[PDB]
Amino acid sequence: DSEAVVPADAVSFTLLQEQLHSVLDTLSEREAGVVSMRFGLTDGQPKTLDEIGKVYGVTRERIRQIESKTMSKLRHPSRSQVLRDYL
DNA sequence: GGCGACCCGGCGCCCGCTACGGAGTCAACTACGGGTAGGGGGTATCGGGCAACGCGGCACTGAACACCGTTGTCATGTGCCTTG
Repeated sequence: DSEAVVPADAVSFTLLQEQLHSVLDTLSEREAGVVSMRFGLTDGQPKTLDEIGKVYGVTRERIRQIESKTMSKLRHPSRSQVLRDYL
């Protein structure tokens, strides 16, 4: 069957979740939060940049600028060795 | 007319696992009518990229004072020489 949850894949996904969440915890609180909402780690629906700029109280271009800032920071080789292997 | 065999159905099972071949199938027709489903066409709505402002760290503004620190300064005290 195809509907079976392969234990190896499920456990790898859980480990990826934990490692990624730790990596965001390395980032600043606001930066980690905004990138999380932009990619919906907390909830299955990611929020657009303007969509993030309502609960947090930032403007769509301001939140956009920090989204660019988050993507850069997670792109430095520091917080990249761990997540390269998980793909 | 309940016993009785007998008859019959009817059923029930028939050690363990791995490991180990392939495969794949004979007989209507057309007309309509709708409804949906897709196609492009065009349109309101949401999202991403630049100019003006605000900060914020520090930095300069040294300017204006302060902190030691220094050789200015000195009227006023020991030591030798001359005279009582």
